[PDB]
Amino acid sequence: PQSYFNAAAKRQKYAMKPGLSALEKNAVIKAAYRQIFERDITKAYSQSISYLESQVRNGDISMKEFVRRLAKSPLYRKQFFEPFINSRALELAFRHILGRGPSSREEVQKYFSIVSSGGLPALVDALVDSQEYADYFGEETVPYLRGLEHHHHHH
Repeated sequence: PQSYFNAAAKRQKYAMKPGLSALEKNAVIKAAYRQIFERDITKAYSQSISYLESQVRNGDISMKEFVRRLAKSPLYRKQFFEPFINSRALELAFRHILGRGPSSREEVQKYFSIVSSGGLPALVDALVDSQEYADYFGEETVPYLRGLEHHHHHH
């Protein structure tokens, strides 16, 4: 059949460990763009990217910070916050930073207040800076998504 994943087995989590070599860091940072934005960014974005990429490669900032920066990008707002309902962009924010999705109905509604007040910047800030989520997924590890294929096209 047509899918062409076949044996694309992703247990390989991209952990920015303070003690990685240069090439290893390039992989983890590239994959940070690929996990958060699904890879679809202009390279002429730069400047902010260039700084923060040098910092996470310098071990100045960790991947918890770097992922906040990427999931605070104007592109990541414009593609989800506006064309799609906030509740969907909200689920997507949990589905990225937690690398899985939301679970409790209360949780979804609580952070819905946060996305209604300060938008996706304040939402993603609340998700990464929280001690519980910084403990669960970790601060070195890039949010690798569980995915769970949800694409029932046609209605």
